[PDB]
Amino acid sequence: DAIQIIDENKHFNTGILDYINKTSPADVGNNYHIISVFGSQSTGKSTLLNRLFNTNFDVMGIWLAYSPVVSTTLGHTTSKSNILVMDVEGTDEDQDFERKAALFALSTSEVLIINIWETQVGLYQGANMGLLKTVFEVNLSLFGKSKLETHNDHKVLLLIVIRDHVGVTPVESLAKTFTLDLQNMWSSLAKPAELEHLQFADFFDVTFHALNHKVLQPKEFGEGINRLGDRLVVSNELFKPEYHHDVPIDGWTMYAERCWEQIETNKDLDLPTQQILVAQFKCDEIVESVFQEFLTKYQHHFKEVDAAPDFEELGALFADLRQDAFEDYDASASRYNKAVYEQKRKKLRWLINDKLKEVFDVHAKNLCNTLLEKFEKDLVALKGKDFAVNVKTLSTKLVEDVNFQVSLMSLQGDLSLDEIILALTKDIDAIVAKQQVVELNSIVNKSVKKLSASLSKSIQFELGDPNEETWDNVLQQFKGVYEKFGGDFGLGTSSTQNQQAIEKFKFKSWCQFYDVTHKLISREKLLALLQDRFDDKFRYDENGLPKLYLNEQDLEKTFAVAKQHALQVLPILTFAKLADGSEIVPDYDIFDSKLREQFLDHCFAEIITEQEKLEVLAKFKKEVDAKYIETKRSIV
Ligand SMILES: Nc1nc2c(ncn2[C@@H]2O[C@H](COP(=O)(O)OP(=O)(O)O)[C@@H](O)[C@H]2O)c(=O)[nH]1
Ligand SMILES: [Mg+2]
Repeated sequence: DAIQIIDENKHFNTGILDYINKTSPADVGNNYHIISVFGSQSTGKSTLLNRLFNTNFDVMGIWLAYSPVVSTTLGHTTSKSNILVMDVEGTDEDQDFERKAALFALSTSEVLIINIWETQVGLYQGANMGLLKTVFEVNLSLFGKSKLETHNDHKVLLLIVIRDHVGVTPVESLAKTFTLDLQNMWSSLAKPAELEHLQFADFFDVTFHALNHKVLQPKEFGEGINRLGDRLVVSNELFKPEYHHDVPIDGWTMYAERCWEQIETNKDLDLPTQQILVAQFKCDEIVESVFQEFLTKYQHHFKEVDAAPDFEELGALFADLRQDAFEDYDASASRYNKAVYEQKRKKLRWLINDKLKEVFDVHAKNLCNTLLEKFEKDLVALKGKDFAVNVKTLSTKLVEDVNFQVSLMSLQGDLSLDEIILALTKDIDAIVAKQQVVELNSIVNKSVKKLSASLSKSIQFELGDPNEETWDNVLQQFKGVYEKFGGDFGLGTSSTQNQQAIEKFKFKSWCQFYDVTHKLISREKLLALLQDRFDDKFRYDENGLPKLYLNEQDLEKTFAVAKQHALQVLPILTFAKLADGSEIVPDYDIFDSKLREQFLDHCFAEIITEQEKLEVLAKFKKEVDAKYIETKRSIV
C-alpha cells in the first residue's frame, strides 16, 4: 500500500516519517535506494511499478511506496538494499507543478525511469522531449553549481524503458539514436558560460530497456519485466554509489521535507548544504538523547557520594559510562557525514568529560584534605627532628601518590590535574610556613634554658671562691654559648628570620643573665654564703676539724679574721664588673617597654642595692655576734 507524499495542492504529507519507520528497520542506514518514475498521465507508470517492484499504486501529485520484493527471472527477490519507489505524475494543468515535482524527484532519486513508446521514440508526440528537457533543466539547476566547483562525481541514471517494443528495430539501434538526441538537446540547453564545456555525460548515465506489447504479448511483457529485475537486483548492474544522495534513511524525511518546502516557495535550494544541515540536526539529537541516557545513569552514581573511594575500580566507570555513550552514539550517528559525525562526537565527549569532572574534583581533594591532615600530624610527631629535609621528603611522597591515585581516574589525561596539585602545593607550603615558626620558636626556648642552666652552674661554682675575676669567668662562659646558636637550624630559613630567632634568643639570654644572677645572689643566698665563709674560718680548722678555743686572744683575733674573710666578698658580688672595673652592660637595654615583649629604670649590674647591702651587713653582724657570744660562754 502506497502513501501520497505530495498531493495536488503541493502539501507535504505528515505521515511520511511513520511510514518510513515501518518499512525500514533500524538497520538500513545508508543502504537504500530511491527510484522515481516520471511521465505524463497513463503512460504505464503505475503498471511498471507494480509489476516490477510489487508495490500497489493505482492504475488508470507524488506517491511513495516501499518495495517488498523485486520481480526477477529468479523469482521474487529481496535485495538487501531497501528500495523505495516514487510515482511522479506531473500533469493532470500544470507546468509549475511539473517543474517542482521534477526538482523533488531529482533532489531525492538515484534513478529516473522514463517510459517511452517505440514507434514513437524520438518525438514529443508520445515521448516528451519536453519532459526530458525539463529533467535536463532541473538537473542542471540542482547540480550544476556543485559539479563545477567541487567536481563531485554525482550523477543520476536515466533508465529509458521502451514500451510496446515490437522488435523489427533492435533496441541497440533505438538506443544509439536516442542517446544522440539526448546529448544534442543537452548541448543546446541554456547553460552559464563557465559550464558550457560540461556534457550530458557529466550529469547523466543512460541505459535502455525494451518491453514488449503489454496487451498483445503479455507473456513476453512479463518476461521483459523480470529481466529488468535481474538488472536491478540479481546482476546489480544499474545502481551505483555516485547516484546516491548522502542522507541515511533516518534523515530522509527531514531531507525530503526541507527540499520540498524550498522548492514549493521558490527559494534557493542548495542540496550540499541541505544535506549538511540534516546531518547536523540529527547527530545533534543523538548527542542529546545519548547524553541524557548518560545522565540519570550518572546521578544514580555521583551524588551518591560514597563510602570507600576506590580510584581504579571506578576510575574506569568513568571510562565505561563514557565508552557506552560513544557506542550508542556511533550506532546511530556514524551513518552520517564523516565531518559532522566526528564534530558532534567531540561535543558529546566534552559534555561527558565535564560532568564526570565534578566527581573528579570531589573525590580528589577529599583525598587531599585526608592526606594534608596526616601530613600536618606527623610533622608535629617529628618533634622538630631535622626538618631541614624531612619536609621535602614528606611533601614528595605526598604530592606523588596524589598524582598516582588521582591519575587512575583521569582518562589518559583528559581531566587535568594541573589545577589540583597547584592547590595541594600551596596548602602544603602555607603549612610548612605554619610550623616553621613553631619549631623556630621552639629551638629558641630550649636553647635559652640550658643556656640559663649552664649560666646558673657557672655562677654557682664561681661563688665558692669569689675573685675580682669571677665576673670575667661568668661572662666568658655566657658569651661563649651566646654565640653558638644560628645558621644551624634544620628548616627552611629566611636568612632573615633564622637569624632573628637568634637575635633575641640573645635577649631572653640577657634577660635570664639578669634573672639568674639575682636569684643565685639574692639577699638570702648572699647572707648564707657569708655565714659559710665566716664559719670556715671561725668554726673550723684549715684541716676542717671543729675548733676548740682555749684563749680569748685566739677567739677575738680569729673572729676579726673570720668577719673580714666573709665580707671581703661583698664588694665583688654586689655588682657585675670585670677586673678592669667596667660595668657589665647588656647588649639590649631591657626594662624597655616594647623592647621587651616585641621579643617576649633598673640597673642590670646592680645585683644588690645600697638598701639591701645595708640590711645584709646588719644581719651578717647580728648573727656573727651571736655565734661569737655563744662560743665564749662555752670557753669557761
Ligand atoms: N499497450 C500497453 N498498455 C499499457 C502498458 N502499460 C500499461 N498499460 C495500460 O495503460 C493504462 C494506464 O496505465 P498506468 O500504469 O495507470 O499509467 P500511469 O497512469 O502513468 O501510471 C492501463 O489500463 C494499463 O493496462 C504497456 O506497456 N503497453
Ligand atoms: Mg499513476
